Amino acid sequence: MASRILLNNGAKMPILGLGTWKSPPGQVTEAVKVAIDVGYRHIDCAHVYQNENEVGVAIQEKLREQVVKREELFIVSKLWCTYHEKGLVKGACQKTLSDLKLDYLDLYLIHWPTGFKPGKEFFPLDESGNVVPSDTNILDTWAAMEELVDEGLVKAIGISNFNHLQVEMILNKPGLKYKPAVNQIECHPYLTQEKLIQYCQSKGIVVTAYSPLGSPDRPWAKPEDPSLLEDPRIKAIAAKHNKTTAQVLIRFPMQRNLVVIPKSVTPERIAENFKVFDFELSSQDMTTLLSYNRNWRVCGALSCTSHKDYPFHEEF
Ligand SMILES: NC(=O)c1ccc[n+]([C@@H]2O[C@H](COP(=O)([O-])OP(=O)(O)OC[C@H]3O[C@@H](n4cnc5c(N)ncnc54)[C@H](OP(=O)(O)O)[C@@H]3O)[C@@H](O)[C@H]2O)c1
Repeated sequence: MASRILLNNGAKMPILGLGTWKSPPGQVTEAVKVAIDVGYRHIDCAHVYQNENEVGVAIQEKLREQVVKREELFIVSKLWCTYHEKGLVKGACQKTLSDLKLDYLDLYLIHWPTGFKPGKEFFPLDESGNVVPSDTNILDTWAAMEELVDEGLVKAIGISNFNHLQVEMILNKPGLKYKPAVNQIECHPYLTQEKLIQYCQSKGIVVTAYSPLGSPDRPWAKPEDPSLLEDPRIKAIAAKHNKTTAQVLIRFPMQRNLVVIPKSVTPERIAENFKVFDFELSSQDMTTLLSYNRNWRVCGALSCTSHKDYPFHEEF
């Protein structure tokens, strides 16, 4: 298992990164510092997470300490839904760059295909509780992302939470200048994503798997929800390999040629989660884990189900 995957912009991306959604601002600086110290070279960020300044403190301190060089890091962020307008994209990117203490991003993603009305609120509501859309179509947002490449602010651009028809719309865009490098989607044994993964891979788009552990700290968790980390069937595979359940859940997407971004703010778990390059799941293990699919989503964007670009009505 090599540590990096080649993107269609010619750059290499580390297949293991550190997630930062829900990482508290008072803990994420140390989390990122520890991650870099124990070998992580890829950090997954977003403006909507409200902690990029604190992530950036860690990155800058490790660059200053010469623990790593900037060229060895792969920093990802995402354009939030209230910035899909062409006149807002550059400023949104530049705010993320300023907060992260960077001159460029390695990868910048459209966070969701759904654009929302600009303003201070990340989920602007009408008086009846619906999210207020933007009129800007995703192809125009894509053109604005392409401009960021041509201005030197980002090395690669991509998408997140796009269904296969939405990926295809980007690939079929009149005058397309840069293909998406990555589609970042939820993926784990309860949401295995065979169809969308094969489509993206067949087009040279690398897939990143988010919520690989089933996001046990998601805000809307209910006790009756299925739990990957507690599933006896997955625990049994881990025991057979003398690894933790989390380590199996991280290795699983790696063996599907995916990038994976487990989140932790716990130093011991950050280190544990990186120790996944020294064992192999068998083909039988892989097929067994795939068999657990139940189309269960951590992130359903449940307030956006009437948005014209809501991604999860389509089968895939
Ligand atoms: N593009 C998108 O729309 C999108 C959506 C969701 C997620 N993401 C990205 O993907 C990342 C990962 O997804 P996620 O944050 O939803 O969840 P996740 O990585 O599946 O799970 C994180 C949870 O697992 C715990 N954990 C981590 N390592 C563990 C271990 N070895 N043993 C036991 N528990 C462990 C963490 O606890 P502690 O932190 O307390 O250790 C935290 O509660 C996000 O942080 C974000 O960067 C992107």
